[PDB]
Amino acid sequence: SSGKEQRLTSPGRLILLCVGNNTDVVNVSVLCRWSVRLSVPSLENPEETTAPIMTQG
Amino acid sequence: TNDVHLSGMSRISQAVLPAGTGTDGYVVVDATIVPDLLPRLGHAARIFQRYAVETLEFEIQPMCPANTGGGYVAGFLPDPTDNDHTFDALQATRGAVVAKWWESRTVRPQYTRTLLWTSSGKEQRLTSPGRLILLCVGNNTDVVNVSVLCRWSVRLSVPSLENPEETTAPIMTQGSLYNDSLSTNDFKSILLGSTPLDIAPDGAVFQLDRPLSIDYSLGTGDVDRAVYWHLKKFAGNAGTPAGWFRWGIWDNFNKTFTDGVAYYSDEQPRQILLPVGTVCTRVDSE
Amino acid sequence: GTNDVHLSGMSRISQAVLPAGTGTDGYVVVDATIVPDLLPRLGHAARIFQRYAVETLEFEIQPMCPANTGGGYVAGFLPDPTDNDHTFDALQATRGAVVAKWWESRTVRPQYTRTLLWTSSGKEQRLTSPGRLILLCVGNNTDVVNVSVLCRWSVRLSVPSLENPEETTAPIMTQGSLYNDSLSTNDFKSILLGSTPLDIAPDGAVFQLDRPLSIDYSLGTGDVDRAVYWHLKKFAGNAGTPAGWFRWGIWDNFNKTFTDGVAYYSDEQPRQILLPVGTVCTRVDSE
Amino acid sequence: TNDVHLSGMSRISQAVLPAGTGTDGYVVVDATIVPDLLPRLGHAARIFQRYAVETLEFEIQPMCPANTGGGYVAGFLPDPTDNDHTFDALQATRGAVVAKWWESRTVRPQYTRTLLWTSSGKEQRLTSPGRLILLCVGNNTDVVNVSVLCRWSVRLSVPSLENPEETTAPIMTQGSLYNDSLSTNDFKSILLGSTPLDIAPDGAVFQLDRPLSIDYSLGTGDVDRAVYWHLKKFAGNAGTPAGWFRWGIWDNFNKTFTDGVAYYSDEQPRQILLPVGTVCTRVDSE
Amino acid sequence: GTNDVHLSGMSRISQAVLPAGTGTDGYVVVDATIVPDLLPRLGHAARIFQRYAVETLEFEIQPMCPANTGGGYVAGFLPDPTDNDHTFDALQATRGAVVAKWWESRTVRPQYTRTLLWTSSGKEQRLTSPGRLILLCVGNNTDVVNVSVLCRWSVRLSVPSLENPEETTAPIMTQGSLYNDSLSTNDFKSILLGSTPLDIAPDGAVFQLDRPLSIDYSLGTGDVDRAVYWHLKKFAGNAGTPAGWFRWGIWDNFNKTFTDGVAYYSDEQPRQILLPVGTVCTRVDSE
Amino acid sequence: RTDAPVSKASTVTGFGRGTNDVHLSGMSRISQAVLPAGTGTDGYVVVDATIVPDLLPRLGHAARIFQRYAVETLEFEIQPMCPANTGGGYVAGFLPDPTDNDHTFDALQATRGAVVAKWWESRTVRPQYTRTLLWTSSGKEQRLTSPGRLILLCVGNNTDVVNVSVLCRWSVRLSVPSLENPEETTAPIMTQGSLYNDSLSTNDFKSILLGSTPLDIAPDGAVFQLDRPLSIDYSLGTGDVDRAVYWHLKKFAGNAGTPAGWFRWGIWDNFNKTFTDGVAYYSDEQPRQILLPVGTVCTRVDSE
Ligand SMILES: [Ca+2]
Ligand SMILES: [Ca+2]
Ligand SMILES: [Ca+2]
Ligand SMILES: [Ca+2]
Ligand SMILES: [Ca+2]
Ligand SMILES: [Ca+2]
Repeated sequence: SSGKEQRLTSPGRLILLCVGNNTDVVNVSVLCRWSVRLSVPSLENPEETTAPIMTQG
Repeated sequence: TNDVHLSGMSRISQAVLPAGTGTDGYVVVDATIVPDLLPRLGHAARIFQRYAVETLEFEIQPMCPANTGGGYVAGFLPDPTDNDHTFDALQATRGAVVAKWWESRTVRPQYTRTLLWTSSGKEQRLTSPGRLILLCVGNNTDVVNVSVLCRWSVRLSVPSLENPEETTAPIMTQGSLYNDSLSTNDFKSILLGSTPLDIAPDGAVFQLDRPLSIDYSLGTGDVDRAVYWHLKKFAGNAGTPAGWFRWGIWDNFNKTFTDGVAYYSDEQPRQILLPVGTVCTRVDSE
Repeated sequence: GTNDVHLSGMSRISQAVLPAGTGTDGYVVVDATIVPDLLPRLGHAARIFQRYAVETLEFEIQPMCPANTGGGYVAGFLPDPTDNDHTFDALQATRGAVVAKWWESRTVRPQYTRTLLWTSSGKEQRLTSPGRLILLCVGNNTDVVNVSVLCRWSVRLSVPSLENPEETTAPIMTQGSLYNDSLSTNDFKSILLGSTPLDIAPDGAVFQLDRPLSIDYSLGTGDVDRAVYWHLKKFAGNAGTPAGWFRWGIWDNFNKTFTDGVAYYSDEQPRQILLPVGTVCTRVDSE
Repeated sequence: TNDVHLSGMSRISQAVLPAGTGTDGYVVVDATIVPDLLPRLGHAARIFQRYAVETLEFEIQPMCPANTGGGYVAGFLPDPTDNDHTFDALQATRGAVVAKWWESRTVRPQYTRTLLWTSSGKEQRLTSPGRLILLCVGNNTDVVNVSVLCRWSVRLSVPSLENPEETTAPIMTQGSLYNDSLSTNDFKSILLGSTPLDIAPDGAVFQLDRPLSIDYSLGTGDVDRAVYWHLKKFAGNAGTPAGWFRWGIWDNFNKTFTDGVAYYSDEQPRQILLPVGTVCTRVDSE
Repeated sequence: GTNDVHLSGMSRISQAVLPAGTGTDGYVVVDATIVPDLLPRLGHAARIFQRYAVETLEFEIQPMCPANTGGGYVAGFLPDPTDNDHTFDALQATRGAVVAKWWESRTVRPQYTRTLLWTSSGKEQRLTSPGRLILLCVGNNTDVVNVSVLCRWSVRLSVPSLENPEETTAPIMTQGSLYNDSLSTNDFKSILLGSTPLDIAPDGAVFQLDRPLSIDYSLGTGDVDRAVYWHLKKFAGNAGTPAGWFRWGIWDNFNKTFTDGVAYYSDEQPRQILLPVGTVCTRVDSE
Repeated sequence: RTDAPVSKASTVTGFGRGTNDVHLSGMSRISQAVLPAGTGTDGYVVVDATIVPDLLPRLGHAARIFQRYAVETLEFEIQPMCPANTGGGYVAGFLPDPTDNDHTFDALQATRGAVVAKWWESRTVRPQYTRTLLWTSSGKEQRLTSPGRLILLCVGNNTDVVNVSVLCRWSVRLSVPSLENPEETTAPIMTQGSLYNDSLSTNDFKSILLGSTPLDIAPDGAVFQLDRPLSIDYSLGTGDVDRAVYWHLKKFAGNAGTPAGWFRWGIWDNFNKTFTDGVAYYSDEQPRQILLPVGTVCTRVDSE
């Protein structure tokens, strides 16, 4: 369930930046291979499970 | 060591649900667990900043005649953030129990068991191990006077002196307040969808984390806008059991409430004033 | 030495000057909320890693004044950073708390819970800060006291990162209710909020709010409109009012500059609270 | 102990050498190794006075299409004093590498491994273990955007607070400035023969360790002499890629530049103004 | 006992007197760059050997003043002799650094890297000096403070030599830019450079420069010539200007005497810097 | 059977793997003097040689391939040639600081190894030296490129001509592989004499005036460069006093009448390896000026 502090619901974020100027079209895809263990039994409505987003403008 | 262990058994809360009121789903206690709510621990917590839960059990204790023939479900939800009182949510928890109104039962929850703070803060996952909800499962035939007891043991860690108006649990709205639901000076508590607010005594004062905007007029056909951050509970009675809230100004030094400006509705567009998830701390002394 | 380092140092936390006779029982002389940035050598290290955990804290008071001054103070470390109760009894409750004469240095040696913290500030503050050192008077000071507070610290920095110099300063909770009675058309007094971090903030400073500042205005025509501002800017106080004043408006962010954008209307309105106790004022300006 | 070990990987520098520019010899990065240049270490060094190098490797990382068909040579010269960017000088060092522009390579230098200072000083053999130079070996067909990465570990020794304008590496001139090469108000950066100066951003201010003498006139046919110690870089563009320098006065308190007097040439004898080996520290904040 | 000796002693580094009310936050009261000669018993030993390495350093502050004085100071040992940043925060960063009231003696106990040094001074100064002790104010001093700074040292002298008494004194880096606006025809103010070693240097003193002092002049005829001087001489300051003044010219070296050789022209010229920040002024006079 | 790529990969294999160390040794004459009878008054500093690979010829060349060197053994021999009836005395010793400029009998005897003897006897000076690793390329600090200097002073007055020769027997280990141009491998030299603009000629000046034992016995056509600028007072030709700034000198050989020689200022154009001469000094009623102060560092820049 999402909360007020994000440091508690996400382990961090994956960012990818350009390093030069591409001469051509670039088709990048970024795959995450995960394994995780779910600990506590409960029923959480899908409205609260979403991640919060901060504007930067 | 500097740490202090403390254990006791204490009434978390007591509801009376009268004859015939109440129907499957009807939330009859919704209590966010924090030391203030646990009587003897209440005072111990006022001394340190940090507590950690060592043991927690709730013993349900309902009082009615043997022929009462209703029912309840109880349980403990570990997420003080999770705001979902449905039976399905409860039945999903560990500890959860069901019984007839005349039967006591003991819920044995699973809880955080880690180091928490005594005084309230932004993220309330650090102030509480969870919350206990008890609901109706049928229609109660008779008056039941349910008293839920909690046997608890805790570890208190760093010494401190704590402001008692800070120790209280923040209450969250469950329902939106629309501008078209305001009376001239007040509105019905039930709109906010919150049992703890609905049962907060007469004269409780609450500060909001979101502004309450009140459109008013000088009486010239001219609409103006005011802002308020405080509400006062005006007690509920048989006709309006949830009671009412007046907006206004809380003076924190003098500890006094002043009612705010009258609402004037004049062909305004539909608006959301207090969205669901508005937070409401008790700021008045107890 | 890839991920963990121990650093120790000591560093000035804050300096205050009490004019003669200023201050009284309970006058708050310094409320310093702790964060790696505020302590100088450390702040550089906390920019390298994004996690830190405190291992020793100690504060030395070192107030300087003549031997005759004869007022008093009390200092302590208050481990909740959330805790805004600045009463004497609540300060003396803190472990290590010391009370002495203005011409006596002392050393407060507290206990803290030694959790892992974050360097970059986020929403919940008990995850970015071990607490806040408070110092307050206990009598009238007879002479000018130029008090410096030092902090001896050792700390363990943990996760390699490179932070941006903007996110590191910790926000400020307002302590007092700002009524609209107290407004002036261009600006308002700092002391009204009652937060000593705001009261001391240097001029040309800009603070973003978490709640909206609602400004009344009119171009003319005897007509009252209503406007909204999320920012504040500090304009330095003068001997008459040391508090300083706050001017609202617009902090263009791409710009790197403030625009006052303040219009007010003083009229017969019903008394209102624009920015209530608990309003969170983050420092947004250039650094 | 009081000593602090620190390790990381960090971009030492990044050049773009565009299409067709650049020819065997063309120095594309010349970076004097000091902690300021290494980003994360940059901040750690601002705290102590002394650092010592434990490990150093540079990983070259060029970015271009596979068909680029130029080439480079890289290496690490251990003498921060030695001022010789030729291929032959590089090929003599240990670690040195050569490759096509599309290939990354890792230079493994040998370095002092002894105790050095964080802040700059007269003898720069105590501030730096050496310098890495990367040159062209052919003519590059395409745009290459080379990003040279350095994996480093160091030991930092005595705590201190360091003025950041002092931490920077002094740049040395490679070519003499002659009086007859001055324009009325400026001169071309390329004359000084220094890549780090040539690529220093617009508005960089530098102090010289040698006086810049400017002959001027009042406009009476009377030649007079002025002295200046500061230069301001005015950015280079496609027409003049090295850019230009104006002499003048740097005000250290206000952190401002004032342009100096115009140069007047009037049948003067040949003169050397700024001999090769003139030292040029960055004084302006970054 | 042919080559190595241990010596320990303690010795006065410097004395300063602050007139009443002189000094303010950050006023630099004493900047003493350490060298065997400055410490008296040692200086005699360092004449015998040509290599020395420091094993313990400790400074005791001992300022003398009335109990009421009530300003403050901060003192520390700054191990780079090259470091010219004299800010408070930069001094408090130094290990062992102490802050106290003007009527409190203190002891600064630092860490130093304990390298082998040279006794005879040469170009790079981090090979002749372990660093420099700095002391500066932290408030306005109410009374006259007559501060003495002591230094307790133990050191290891290593290579047998016999030095000449002229090479042993360490040179001085100028801190401030000397504009030609500030010139007077016969002399200039010492405070403009901002180097406390220069500001304090006793009169009749002679200092050679590493950069050229460019003096404008004219015999007459409304004609501006240009001249060059490498030297300076100190002429004592007076209560009105404590800084003192510097008079350029010629230090005949066979002579053992100064010759002013100063000519100036004050005219409409474009503002210039004759001696910029970092100018090295070596003490050349007789000893 | 491999496919055709867009680009093959580099195959530049053995690169950056050059020979690393070399021990190397020999014995080299480090100076020679001849003193006619009257000269050689007590204390006359007959010799003063700052030790640097370049002074030891064979070594000097090897040193242009490595960046460091460290001394493994040194001794000096003294070996004056003169007959038994010469009644003068000398004193030699190696000063382990290359910067130390005070040459007194007292300051030598103080040095470990130092020797004292009448002119007709040979002597070996077994000195004390750093045995750490210095640099081959010259630098700003001398303490880092030289282990010290060997000085030899007269002790009485020679009755007769003295033919002293001073040989240095060395062994050294060269540490770091690199390529160092012969311009930077030269040793810097400090003047010990002020140059006044009253003591001048239109285009040159005396070398004894600078008061430096090296610059005195420096060779012909030898272009130098300075750290400090030189101020030359020239003219437009209207009785006008203008100012000129030159950085470079040129050595011209000396005489039996003028032991040391001349020094013509000018311009060392390094791009093209040539030397222009400096403008006609304007003699004038100009205030007395020290053009180059005591301690001016002069570093040789022309091709060696
Ligand atoms: Ca949940
Ligand atoms: Ca608390
Ligand atoms: Ca972070
Ligand atoms: Ca330093
Ligand atoms: Ca010496
Ligand atoms: Ca070299």
